[PDB]
Amino acid sequence: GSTNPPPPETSNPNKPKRQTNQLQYLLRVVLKTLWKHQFAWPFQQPVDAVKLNLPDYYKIIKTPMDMGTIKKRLENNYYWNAQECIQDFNTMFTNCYIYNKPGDDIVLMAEALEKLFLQKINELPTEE
Ligand SMILES: Cc1noc2c1-c1sc(C)c(C)c1C(c1ccc(Cl)cc1)=N[C@H]2CC(N)=O
Repeated sequence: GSTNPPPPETSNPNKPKRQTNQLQYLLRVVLKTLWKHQFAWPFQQPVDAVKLNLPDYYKIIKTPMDMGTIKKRLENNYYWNAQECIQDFNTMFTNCYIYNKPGDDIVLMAEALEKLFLQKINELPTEE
């Protein structure tokens, strides 16, 4: 039976990182807002292809991402800038759209969070 890959890295001493104000915002506004939402749960951790019985998941999805991972990265100050974080978010939503057919419960869930994600992003502060 097929196994899961290791999750994405959340700490990496080689990688350059910063704490910006835009990045403070990405956890305090953007992630807080999504994490609490009723449709967040499928995205709070890596997709478990073994227990969900999705042996094709990690054949089709080559760059997995999830909010648990993004959360741990924000907390460990893993990022250099806001765009890196923002990119993880768009990878998460996109992976969901790529794997699942449109109109699926899980797509609707990704769509809702995404909206919230964009409403909180649009008022990203100026780099201070
Ligand atoms: C993220 C993500 N992307 O795809 C999937 C996920 C996850 S994570 C997780 C814990 C579950 C239950 C799923 C669901 C899913 C299916 C229906 C509803 Cl209401 C909510 C999630 N669907 C799988 C795909 C599949 N066909 O099972």
